Amino acid sequence: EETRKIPVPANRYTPLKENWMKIFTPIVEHLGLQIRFNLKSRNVEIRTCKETKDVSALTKAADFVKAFILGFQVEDALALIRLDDLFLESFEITDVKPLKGDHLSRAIGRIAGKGGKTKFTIENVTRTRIVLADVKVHILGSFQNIKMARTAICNLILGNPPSKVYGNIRAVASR
RNA sequence: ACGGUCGAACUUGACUAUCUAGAGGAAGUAAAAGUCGAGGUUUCCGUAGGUGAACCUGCGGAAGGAUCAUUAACGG
Repeated sequence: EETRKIPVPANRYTPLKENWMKIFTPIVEHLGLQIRFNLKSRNVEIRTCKETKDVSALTKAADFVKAFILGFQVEDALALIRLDDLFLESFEITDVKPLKGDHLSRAIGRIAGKGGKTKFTIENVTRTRIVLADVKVHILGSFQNIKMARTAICNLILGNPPSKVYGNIRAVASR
């Protein structure tokens, strides 16, 4: 029997409560694993049973709930379940340029854009998903889509205006 | 006429300022269609370098630049 454990932070506990149903129903029904929430250590516990085939889904199942730990929505984690080549790439905003204080918050605002729209646009361009943590940035998609969204984000935090990045990312999407 | 006093004014030098005569020199403008062969587009500030400027680059600073989403406890 193979076992997976994934830690949950404190701020991810309440969303884990309100989205638990749509977390275990994709696992036990059409994927067939054993789920529980280890409440003492605050871990997510994955085990095999006698009803397991296609063992790789096991690993996929782990990444499933790991996406929900990182801040992603439930349906995007289902997209990790359904598809076979869908990856996570993560980097800090300061890992590409040293920004301190208000400049770092302004870089966050340039990634997000007013109303979120800029960030929103990049998903409709790149068929990825993006989580903006406190300093971290997480990208969910295929490898070329990850590369394209990562380049768009890095240019957004170089100092390039979000309008220019909007136009050029609409242009580069057509290849 | 000796002397004293007040003292214009004169001569010579310095320091000044003006008026005039000036060879010569360096600029601009008009006449010469004679001759030879850019680029930036986030914006800056203080420094130092890259050929003066321009722009680029190293360090430090600014916004006078477009914040979406989760987010007390519910283990000890």
